[PDB]
Amino acid sequence: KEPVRFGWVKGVMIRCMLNIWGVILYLRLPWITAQAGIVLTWIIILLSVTVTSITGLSISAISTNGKVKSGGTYFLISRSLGPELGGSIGLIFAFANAVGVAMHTVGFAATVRDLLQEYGAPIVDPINDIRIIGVVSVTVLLAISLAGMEWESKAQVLFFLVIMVSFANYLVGTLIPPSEDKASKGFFSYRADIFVQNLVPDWRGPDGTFFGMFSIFFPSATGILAGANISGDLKDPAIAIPKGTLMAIFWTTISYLAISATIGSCVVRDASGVLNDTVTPGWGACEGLACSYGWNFTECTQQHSCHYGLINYYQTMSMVSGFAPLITAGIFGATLSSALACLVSAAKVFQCLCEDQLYPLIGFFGKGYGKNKEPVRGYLLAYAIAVAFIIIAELNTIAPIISNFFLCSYALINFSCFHASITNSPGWRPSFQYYNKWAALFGAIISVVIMFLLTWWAALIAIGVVLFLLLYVIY
Amino acid sequence: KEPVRFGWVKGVMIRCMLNIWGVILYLRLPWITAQAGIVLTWIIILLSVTVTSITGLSISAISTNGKVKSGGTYFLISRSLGPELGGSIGLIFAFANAVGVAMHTVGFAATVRDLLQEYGAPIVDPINDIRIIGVVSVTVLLAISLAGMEWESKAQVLFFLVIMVSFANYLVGTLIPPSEDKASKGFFSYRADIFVQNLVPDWRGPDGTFFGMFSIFFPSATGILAGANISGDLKDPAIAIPKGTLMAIFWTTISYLAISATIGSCVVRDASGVLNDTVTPGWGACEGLACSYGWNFTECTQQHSCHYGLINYYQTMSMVSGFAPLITAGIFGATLSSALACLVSAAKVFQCLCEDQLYPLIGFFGKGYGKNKEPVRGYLLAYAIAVAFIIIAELNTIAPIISNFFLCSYALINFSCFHASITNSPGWRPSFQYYNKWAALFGAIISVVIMFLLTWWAALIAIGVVLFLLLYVIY
Ligand SMILES: CN1[C@@H](CSCC(F)(F)F)Nc2cc(Cl)c(S(N)(=O)=O)cc2S1(=O)=O
Ligand SMILES: CN1[C@@H](CSCC(F)(F)F)Nc2cc(Cl)c(S(N)(=O)=O)cc2S1(=O)=O
Ligand code: NA
Ligand code: NA
Repeated sequence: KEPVRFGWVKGVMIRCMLNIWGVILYLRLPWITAQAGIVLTWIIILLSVTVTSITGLSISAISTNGKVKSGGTYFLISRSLGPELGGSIGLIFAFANAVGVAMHTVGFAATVRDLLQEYGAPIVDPINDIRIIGVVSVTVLLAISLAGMEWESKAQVLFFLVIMVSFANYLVGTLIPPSEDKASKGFFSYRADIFVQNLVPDWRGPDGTFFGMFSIFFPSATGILAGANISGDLKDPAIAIPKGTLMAIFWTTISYLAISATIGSCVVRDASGVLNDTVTPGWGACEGLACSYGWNFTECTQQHSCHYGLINYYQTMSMVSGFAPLITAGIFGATLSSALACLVSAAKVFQCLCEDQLYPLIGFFGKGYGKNKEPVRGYLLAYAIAVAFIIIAELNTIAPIISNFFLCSYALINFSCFHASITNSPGWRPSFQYYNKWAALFGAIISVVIMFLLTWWAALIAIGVVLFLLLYVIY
Repeated sequence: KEPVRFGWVKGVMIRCMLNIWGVILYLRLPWITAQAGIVLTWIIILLSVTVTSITGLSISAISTNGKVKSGGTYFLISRSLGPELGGSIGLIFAFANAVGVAMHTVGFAATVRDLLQEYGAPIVDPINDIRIIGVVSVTVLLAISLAGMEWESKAQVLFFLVIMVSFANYLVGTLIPPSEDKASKGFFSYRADIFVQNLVPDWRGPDGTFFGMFSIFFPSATGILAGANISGDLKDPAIAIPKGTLMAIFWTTISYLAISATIGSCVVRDASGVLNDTVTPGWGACEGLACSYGWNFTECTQQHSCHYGLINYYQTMSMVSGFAPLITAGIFGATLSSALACLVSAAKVFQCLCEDQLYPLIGFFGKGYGKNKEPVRGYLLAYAIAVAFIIIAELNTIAPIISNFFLCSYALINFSCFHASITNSPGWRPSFQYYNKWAALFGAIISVVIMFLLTWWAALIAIGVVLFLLLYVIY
C-alpha cells in the first residue's frame, strides 16, 4: 500500500493560513486599530509581514534544493554551521512547538469555560475548568492525529470552512443598517465621517504605544513553517512549498488589512451602551462625532468611565456580526487548528531527532516499534510536554521565552542560507528565482534585533539554553 | 645597551592602583554613600570587586604559563578560540583604550576649565576650552610617553605621591573640630549619632536606586590590566603580575571602604549652608539630627530646596579637607595617570597587532622603521583616535559602548581560560595555585550578564561590531 500524499492547496496553503490565523484576528486587532488608527496599523502589519516574507523566501529556497524528509527543517543549519547547532536548534524548535500546543489549548479552554459559566452549569473550580477542559481537548486532538494523516487533513478543512463562515458572517453584519442595540454600543454602518476621524492615533492606557502594539501583533503573524514541516508528505515539495507558503502569507495579510480597515470605518471609539442616550431636543449642546447620528456619549468622554466602543470593548467583532455564535465558532476553529498544526509539527521534528545519527542526544527514547507509518514516539513526547504545561495553566510569563525560541530559528535559518551561498558550499545550489544573499542576511540580523527589542532577559534565557545544549554536546 | 626593566612595585602595583583610581573616588563615592547608606555601599563595592578578582586570577594564571610579549593579552583568546577572535578582541581592546584616553583627558580639561573660569576670564569658552586644553594635554602626555619608559614611570610615581598627599590631607581634615563655615555646611567631626542615622538607605531623585548606583560605580573599578599589558618590560612577570595585581585590587578596595565609612560618619545628608541657622533660644522646636549640635536645617527638609550636605553637594570631600587645593591636585593626578596608563596600553596592543602574522588586517600601517625601542606607529595611531574623540568633546553617550567593549574582553579571557583547561589543551599548563575552572566559568557568565544588565542596546552594538570584524575576516 502506498502512503498518502497531499497537494499544494490541502497540504501547504490551508495549513499555513490556519496556523497564522489565531485569536488576535478576533479579539485584539479591532483594539489595535483603535489605539493606533488605520494607517499606522497598516504600517504595523506590513512591517511584521516583511520579516516573514524574507524567511518564506529562504524556506522556498531550501525546498527547491533537494528532497528532505518531514521535520528536516534544521538540516541546512546542521550542514552549514555544524551538527551541534543543527540538533540544538532542532530540539529548541520541537520543544517550542509542543509548548505552543499547550498555549493554544489553554486559549480554547478559556473560551469554553467563559461560554459555559454564562449559561449556568455551575462549574467545579473557576481555574480547574481550564485544566480539565484543556486535558480532555488535547487528548481528543492527540487521538485525531494518531488515527492518521487523512483524518487530520479533514479536520483542518472543517476548521477552514468554519473560519470562512465566520468571515462572511461578519462582513454581512457590517452592511446591515444599525438597530437600537448596536447603535447604542457604537456600531454605525459604513460612514465617511468615521473613516476620517479614525485614521490617526489615539493612545490610551499604560500599554498604548507603537512598541506595545508591535509586541502584541508580531508574534501572531508567524506560523509560516507549518507546511514545510511535512515536506515529506507532499506530491512535489519543490513547487508546492514556495507557492503555497507565499500565497498563504499574501492572503492572510489581505485579510488582516481588510478587517482593520472595515472595522475602523464603522464603530466609533467611545460609546455608552445604554439606549437612554439619544439626542434630546433642547439639551443645549453635545460634544462628539456620533451626535450627528442621534446619540449622546459626552459623559464617557468627561469621566473616562464606560465599557463599550472600539477602544474599550474587546468583543466588538461579535457585536457587529449578524449572528454572534458563529464568531465563537470561528474562535474555536482558530485555536484548535493552531494547536493541531503545532502538535503535528512537534511530532515530526522529535521523530526526526530520534532517528538522527549525527545528533545522538535523545536517540534513546524509542522502545516499541510503532510500525504503522506514524511518529508514535514523537507524538507521545509532545503530548507529555503539552499536558505538563496545561496543568500549570497560567502561561503569560513563559510566553516571551517560547516566542524567542522561534526567532532563534528564524535567525539561524536565514544566516545558514546566507553563509552557504556566500561560501559556495559544495551542494547548496537552489533554483528558486526570487532568492538573494543579502535579503537573507537582513532577515538574520533583524530577527535578532527583534528578539532583544521585544524583551531582553527572555532573549538572554533563550540564547543561554541554546548555548548550554551546544556546549554540553561538545564536552 | 640593555633595555629598561621594572620591578613588581613600580611596574605592576603602582600602575594598577593608579588606573583603578579615578574621580569616582573624589566626586561620586560620597554621594553613593549617602543615597545607599554605608552597609549597602559596602555591598556594592564587594560585589564589584568580585568580577575583577576572578578576572585577576585568570590573568595571574595566564602570566604563569610562559613568557608573553607586551600587549599579547589576547594571545590566549587567539590560541584557544581561533585567531579571528584573537585579533578582533585585540583590536576592540586597543580601540577602547585609545577612546578612554580621550574620555580621561576631557575629564582633566573640564576640571581645569572650571578652576580657570572662577579665577577670572582667561578662557576662550567652556565649549572650546575643553577642546584646546584637551588637545594640548594629550600632546604633552604623548611627548612624555614617546621620550621613553623611564620618564613615564617617573611621572606615574609623581602622580602616586600626589594622590597619597591628597588622602592624608582629607584624613587630617576629618579629625579637626568643625569651624563655623564647615559646620554650617554639614561637616561635624566623628559623631556616633551620624554613623547610626546614616547606615540605611535614603533614595532620592530619578536615578537613586541600587541598579543606578551599581551603574555609576562598577565601570570605575576596572583597570586591573594595566600591569599585564607591559608584561614584557618586567624583571620576572610570573611572580610580579599575580602579586602586584592582587595587592593593587586589595589596597584599592580598602581605600574605597575606608573613604565611604569615614565620610558617612561625619557629614549629615542635608544642610543649609548659611551661618544664620544656629539654634535660637525660644524658637519652639526644631526637627533634625543636627539640632543637638546647634544648627537648624528644618527649612531644607520642608522645601527640599538647598544645595549643601552629603546628598546634594558633589564636592563635600573638598570641604572636609584641611586645605582644599590638594584635593584638586589629587583629581589632576587621578585623571592624568589613568589617561597615561591608557595611552601606554593602547600603543603596545596596536604595536603587537601590526606585527601579528596570523591577523593581517591592519599589518599595513607601518612605513618608517622607528627603531628606537618604542612603538612609534602604535603611539601615533592611538594619538589620532584620542584627538578625534577630544574634538567631539561630549562623550557621555558613547560611554556605554566603550565600557562594554571592555566587558567583551573580560568574558572572552575568562572563557578562554576555562575552555583551555577543561579541554586539556596542548600547552596550557598554568602553575598559579589559586586558579580553578569553575571560577573562570562564573566570571565569563557574569561579565555577559552585567554587559546586558547595564544597557542592552550598547551590548548589542558591541557584539555587532565584534561579529562584523570576525565575519569580515572569515570571508
Ligand atoms: C502562533 N505561534 C507563534 C508563537 S506565539 C505564542 C507563543 F508560542 F509565543 F507563546 N510562532 C510560531 C512559529 C512557527 Cl514556525 C510555528 S510552526 N507550527 O510552523 O512550527 C508555530 C508558531 S505558533 O503557532 O506557536
Ligand atoms: C576607567 N576605565 C574603565 C572604563 S570606564 C570609562 C569608559 F571607558 F567606559 F568610558 N575600564 C578599563 C579597563 C581596562 Cl582593562 C583598562 S586597561 N588600561 O587595563 O586596559 C582601562 C579601563 S578604563 O581606564 O578605560
Ligand atoms: Na489557527
Ligand atoms: Na588614575
